Amino acid sequence: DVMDVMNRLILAMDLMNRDDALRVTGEVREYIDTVKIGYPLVLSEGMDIIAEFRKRFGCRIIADFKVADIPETNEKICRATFKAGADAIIVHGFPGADSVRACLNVAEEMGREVFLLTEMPHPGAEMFIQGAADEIARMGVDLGVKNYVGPSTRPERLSRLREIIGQDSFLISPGVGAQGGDPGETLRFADAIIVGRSIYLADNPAAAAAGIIESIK
Amino acid sequence: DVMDVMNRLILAMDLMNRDDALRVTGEVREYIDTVKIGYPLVLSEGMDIIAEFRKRFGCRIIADFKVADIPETNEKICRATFKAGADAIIVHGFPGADSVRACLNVAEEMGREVFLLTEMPHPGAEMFIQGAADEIARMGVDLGVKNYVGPSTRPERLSRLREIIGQDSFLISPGVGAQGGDPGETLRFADAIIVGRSIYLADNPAAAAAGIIESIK
Ligand SMILES: O=c1cnn([C@@H]2O[C@H](COP(=O)(O)O)[C@@H](O)[C@H]2O)c(=O)[nH]1
Ligand SMILES: O=c1cnn([C@@H]2O[C@H](COP(=O)(O)O)[C@@H](O)[C@H]2O)c(=O)[nH]1
Repeated sequence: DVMDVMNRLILAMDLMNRDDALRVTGEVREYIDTVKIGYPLVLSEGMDIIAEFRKRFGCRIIADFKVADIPETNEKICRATFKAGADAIIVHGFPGADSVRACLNVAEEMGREVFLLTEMPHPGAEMFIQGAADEIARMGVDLGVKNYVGPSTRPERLSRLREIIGQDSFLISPGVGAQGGDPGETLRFADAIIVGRSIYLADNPAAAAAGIIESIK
Repeated sequence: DVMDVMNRLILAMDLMNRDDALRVTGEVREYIDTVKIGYPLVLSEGMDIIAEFRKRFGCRIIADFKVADIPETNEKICRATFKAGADAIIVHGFPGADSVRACLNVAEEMGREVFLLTEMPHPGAEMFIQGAADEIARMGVDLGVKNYVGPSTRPERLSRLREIIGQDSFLISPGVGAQGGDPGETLRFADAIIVGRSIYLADNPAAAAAGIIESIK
């Protein structure tokens, strides 16, 4: 089947120093079992931070690296990322099918997962990404992709995305909170929501996460 | 003005282990003063590898990170990358103007450079990238971007790119060699060519670089 995310809540840990990242994550460890780590933290502290999170919290790690290179390089990025212990990696679909397949090849070989990013939540996404979103999602479906990332800031787009990928596919959605996305509205189509700043920048992260979950009881 | 690249040749160092990368680069150090480092090497050996290259070879480093996130995350990636010593960073234009501007802001503050990736050389680029290429290039020009990356595999596209960005803009082009691009034809529009596998995978890297430069004099 597809992965099970505790409380349908994924923590986006984009703090850039190990101490704060581990500290804040520890404060909310009781509310989640899946953490999304991106380049802000990895480039600042090193790829070893991925294995550290998995061992210290027993959590699943999704590497939000928005892989967007040529096939050969994508394969290398994925291999290095999975070797570092990542359970899944987020890949852009805009570069084309060959670039996505290169990632799928490595994930299948190593027994990991690929999440296809279909559309982004920021304003700039309307320039080029929005118009290719439906076709990117269909491309994923045609290649057997089972995991997707869609924008929480555009509910009707997320809904359309779900229609394209089917009820079987696993869908997670960022842009909740700081970017304006609503937890409840987003979960009408997504299997899990991604939350970053609203939690890690709060004066009380535990309360922030607790409140979010309370909002979606 | 714009940066000066020795012999109009930029080495794409995508080997993934420090010893091999430093060894091969050392073998061809007499032919170049600018090296492009990407995620394959950085994720495998750490961001400190950037400062190591600058100190060991006295070269300029272009971080080929194909930055493609939301504005706030792009800003963080750029800051971390420039803090690590990178002279320039390659950014995707498909995520939109705000995502590009976030990178430009950090580069201006830290006195570094942003290279806008307009179109890619691999087959998959035809799906979505090629159709947005001219507009991405125009977006860069409208925002004052002075450095661009265009495909060597499609000379007519590269030529069109040069027309859009003007003669004053700095243009470098990957896809030369392994991907089928020709050195001479590419330099008809580009200020410098990027070469990876054709050099670092050759039996004699120095001979390979020496040959490329010879056939381009
Ligand atoms: O389409 C996407 C894919 N990923 N992210 C990422 O998800 C997190 C959202 O964080 P936020 O809750 O602080 O906005 C950040 O890591 C950001 O790079 C998006 O915002 N949109
Ligand atoms: O549009 C782009 C941008 N960057 N690269 C990168 O430039 C190098 C080209 O290497 P090659 O000579 O081995 O094909 C690799 O690092 C690759 O990720 C491309 O191929 N195309």
